Amino acid sequence: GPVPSRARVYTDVNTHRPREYWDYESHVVEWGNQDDYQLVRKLGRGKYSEVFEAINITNNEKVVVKILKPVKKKKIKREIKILENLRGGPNIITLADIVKDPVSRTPALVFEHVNNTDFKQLYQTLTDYDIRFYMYEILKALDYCHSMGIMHRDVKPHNVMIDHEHRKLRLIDWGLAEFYHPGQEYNVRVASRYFKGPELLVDYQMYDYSLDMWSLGCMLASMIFRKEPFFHGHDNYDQLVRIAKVLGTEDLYDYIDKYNIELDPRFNDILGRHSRKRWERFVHSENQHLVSPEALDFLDKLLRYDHQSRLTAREAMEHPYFYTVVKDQA
Ligand SMILES: O=C(CCC(=O)NCCc1ccc(Cl)c(Cl)c1)NCCCCNc1nc2cc(C(=O)O)ccc2c2cnccc12
Repeated sequence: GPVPSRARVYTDVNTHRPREYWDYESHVVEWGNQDDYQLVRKLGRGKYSEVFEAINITNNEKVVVKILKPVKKKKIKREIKILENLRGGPNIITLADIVKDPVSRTPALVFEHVNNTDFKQLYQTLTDYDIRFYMYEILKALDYCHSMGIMHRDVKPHNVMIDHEHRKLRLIDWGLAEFYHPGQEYNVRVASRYFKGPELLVDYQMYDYSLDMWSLGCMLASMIFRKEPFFHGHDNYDQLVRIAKVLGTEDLYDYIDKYNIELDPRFNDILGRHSRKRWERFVHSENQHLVSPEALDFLDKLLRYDHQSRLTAREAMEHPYFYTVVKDQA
């Protein structure tokens, strides 16, 4: 069978916690009344949720209401308990209330509101400093939740709020987040295609926090090269082909052989033979102003087949790419 794997940081933090910290299936939820909040308008819809701007009528504060589409009650307790465990952590969205509509009885989460910016205008004026500043802020949120025994598993642009007038960032949607336990085998059908780590695409199930750091590397690559998404695959299998055409196929096959992964019979005939590309091949006149040796060095250290050899959140925050943003934060 497959060769085991353990996270090389924060490996046992959940085992040293009280059982109730991670045993979310027995978390008792106190359901308030959604009639404390008046919905203003729809902000988005997903597989697992519809999200609304709303007003807290008690104090007129703008707020956000996520009405959960019908999932296993388990998964709702999971998201609540993760949100409750991370409350007050750096750049993690704050859960404000837990309610049920009194007529429909369906469960919903109330979150803090973030005054987002025109992202269309943001990505057309992005500076090199902006990318380094907000990458750093996302890393603060990942290192914290990782240190708290929790993988986000759905890191992607849609899940980063930014109030640029206030340089304020929040990591949202913890509905796929999960507790890390050494030796546990997780569902690979998580995250969005363009950000899925190779471990998800080859059905390696004993993955860990390092899955988030792949996803972060996909974000980095699309920003600095102005190509979104960076790996644009038609399906899950063509997703690994897109990656193979860049990271190369020697390395992917060492990865398979190292963890003794049984590769799908579909993949043999489509992965081919491909050289590892030099990152220069994705630089051009319209994106060079965001590319630098340190940027590329940091990106290359995030996008590794082998989850174990990618940078940890904390290692990432010590990379030279962030030297000037760390300085200015003092
Ligand atoms: O607008 C976007 C595009 C997000 C985007 O492109 N960002 C910039 C990426 C980026 C750019 C530059 C850099 Cl340099 C980097 Cl690194 C990254 N997506 C949101 C649509 C859904 C509805 N929005 C709200 N959903 C919530 C969901 C929850 C939850 O489920 O927990 C909690 C709270 C909220 C919430 C709170 N306040 C306001 C709105 C919402």
